[PDB]
Amino acid sequence: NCSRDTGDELMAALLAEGINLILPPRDNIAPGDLIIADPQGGARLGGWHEVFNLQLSPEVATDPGFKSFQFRASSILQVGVAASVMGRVLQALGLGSGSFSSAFSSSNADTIQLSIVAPANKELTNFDAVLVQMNEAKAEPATDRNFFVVTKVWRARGIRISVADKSKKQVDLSAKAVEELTAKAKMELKREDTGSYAFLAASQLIFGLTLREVTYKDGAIVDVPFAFIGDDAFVDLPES
Repeated sequence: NCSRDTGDELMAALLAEGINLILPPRDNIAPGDLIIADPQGGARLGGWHEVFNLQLSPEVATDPGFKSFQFRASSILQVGVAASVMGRVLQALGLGSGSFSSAFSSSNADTIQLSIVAPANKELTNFDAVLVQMNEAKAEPATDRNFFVVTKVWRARGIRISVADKSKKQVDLSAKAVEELTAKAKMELKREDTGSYAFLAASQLIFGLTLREVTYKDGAIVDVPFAFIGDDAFVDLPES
């Protein structure tokens, strides 16, 4: 569980953009998509037809393409936290927390410095007009759930780390660690000439969403301005 009140430079940069980190990373979420969340449970992608008896979604407008965006921030993570974080992010690409714990322990690592490689975003440009269209449909309500519209999709090529021992000396991953990670990984593991390691997909994957909360009140859809789901900076978000 990664608290959003953590004092972490990259975490603060992500939250300044309203980013809800979603799990697993993926390729199939668009601006305007709907998330349905249980305030006392989980969240998932859903459809407006689960909230209203309609057929069509509103017409969404987006940026023509993704726009590059650099965070200029890194996270400094104690190795046990780093294994949990990286394992949660990369489990669907073959690398869970136990693999990272084994790798870091074999490497005499104490802290990991983590940054995001080649981030970009794509925005929903017509949020208010989406709500106008919904309210012009006059659809019947299909109740204690929360509803979020995706207003920005964030993608990245992967994660870069620097490994340090207890004296804050930068060190390589052990050969055992590299072999364990490379055997399981469904992505590229590259040692950079600076001594950092990059964990890279072949193209940019969606890792985060900016959200706006909406609610249904007295016969209208109303905006509740970044919104955040639950109590964990990471949101486990099954596909619809």
